[PDB]
Amino acid sequence: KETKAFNLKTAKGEEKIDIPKDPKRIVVMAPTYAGGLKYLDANIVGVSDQVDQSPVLAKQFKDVDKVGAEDVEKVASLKPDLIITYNTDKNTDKLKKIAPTIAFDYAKYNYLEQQEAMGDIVGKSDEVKKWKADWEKQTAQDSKDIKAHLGDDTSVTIFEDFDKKIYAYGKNWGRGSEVLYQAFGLQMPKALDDATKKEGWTEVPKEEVGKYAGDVIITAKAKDAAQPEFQKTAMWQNLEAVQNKYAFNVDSSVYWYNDPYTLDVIRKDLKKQLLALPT
Ligand SMILES: [Cl-]
Ligand SMILES: [Cl-]
Ligand SMILES: [Cl-]
Ligand SMILES: [Cl-]
Ligand SMILES: [Cl-]
Ligand SMILES: [Cl-]
Ligand SMILES: [Cl-]
Ligand SMILES: [Cl-]
Repeated sequence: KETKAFNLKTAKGEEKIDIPKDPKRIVVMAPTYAGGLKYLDANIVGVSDQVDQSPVLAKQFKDVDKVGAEDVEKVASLKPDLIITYNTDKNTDKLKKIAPTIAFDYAKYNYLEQQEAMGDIVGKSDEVKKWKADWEKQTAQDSKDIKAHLGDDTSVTIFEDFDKKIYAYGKNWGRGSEVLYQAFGLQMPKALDDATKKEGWTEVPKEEVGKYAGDVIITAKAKDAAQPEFQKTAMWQNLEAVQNKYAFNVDSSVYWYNDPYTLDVIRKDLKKQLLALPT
């Protein structure tokens, strides 16, 4: 079948990967890219079973075969003509034997560039252009509405409570970061910027939560989890955001991703909760 070169951004620059001109049987092992390809009605025949842990993505993949993270034999059984994964995938060499494989270095694409790459893969760059323009126009208005309510210089911090540890995020690591820092243009506290610049995110020792706190503090957590321990302390209660009642929780399983489906949901939810402040 006809091929085309997909130009993958990597540490080494650009890596040309020959893929089908029109991919007919895509297996998406990296859930980051699943929503975006689905949004573009890509020919997906297998998807990481991780999508089922997001309420947003689960409803979009009900009739697609689910694949275990290391189940190479499942991937092979689906007879893919294209495989999408992360460069962290231990099995990349095995996957390349099955089909053309794009193992994304996630951090090389911001969330809009990422969806543009999905458009390039499936030959729907026009659709992405329209989606992008609509997204920028909507979130530009959202930004004005939110900054008018809270203040133009409003900063925000995203914590995630996960497996009894605390994480904080840079501007493009999901958990609402793309919407908050890029689309809405809210500020990131300097200390948090510095702590997340190199890797895009960081674990936060529990004693250091206050060092990274901004005007607004958003905690991503599981709906079925009890209150995080770090929200109980005197340190927490004395944060200006917490005193101003500018602190709220969001559903981490909804907020993990940065695909167009997740983006629509989190844009709406974040705008609602920000405009409802103070709590
Ligand atoms: Cl062909
Ligand atoms: Cl090439
Ligand atoms: Cl070739
Ligand atoms: Cl073709
Ligand atoms: Cl730290
Ligand atoms: Cl700790
Ligand atoms: Cl400790
Ligand atoms: Cl320290």
